[PDB]
Amino acid sequence: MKAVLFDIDGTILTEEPLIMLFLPQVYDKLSRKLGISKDEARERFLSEILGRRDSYDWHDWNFFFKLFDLDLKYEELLERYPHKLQVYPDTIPTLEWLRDTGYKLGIVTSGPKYQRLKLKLTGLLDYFDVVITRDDVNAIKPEPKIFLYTIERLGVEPGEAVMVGDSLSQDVYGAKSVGMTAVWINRNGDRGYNMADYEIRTLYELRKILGGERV
Repeated sequence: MKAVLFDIDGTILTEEPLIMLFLPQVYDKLSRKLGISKDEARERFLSEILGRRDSYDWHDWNFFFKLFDLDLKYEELLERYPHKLQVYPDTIPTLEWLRDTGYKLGIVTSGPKYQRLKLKLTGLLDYFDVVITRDDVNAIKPEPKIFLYTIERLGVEPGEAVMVGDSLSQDVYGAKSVGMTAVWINRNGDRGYNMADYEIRTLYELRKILGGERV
């Protein structure tokens, strides 16, 4: 292998603490604007998210802010609360090891351009040779284009690339469909359906999968 490609959310970092922080503020502003309770505001907001699952806009917090005509921009939330972004303990030792061993490193995410800001604010950006988001290619996983465009910029063939992500449909199916090796990271004891070439609980397991030889 020559390159390892990564999803962001759930794979190298989580934005869950930030989400737990801003959602009450969304419900507050929704309650004010629409003249409903904060409980009803939560119901409507979460409903719309659930209703857009698997669509292009599903992965964009700004889509939902704008849907409800809120004066909220996720990029501003990110800049304001960058410590609420949590890097997994296994991430940086793995990125360092892959970089040291000679692998090209890519990001492939269905999230929009603020995904790149998340990497900058967590100090992860500089590890990667290429970062592709939905906004760069106007496509989401598992569309072949978002994968192919990434390995094209990395200068590698599909069969020389490994994809790591936590989504069976986006990451594993997406990567396998263009001829990549597909690794599923399963942090929460979920069901794998026998799909991925490898299943891991932690990014550290890549060392024994890839072996130690330089590339």
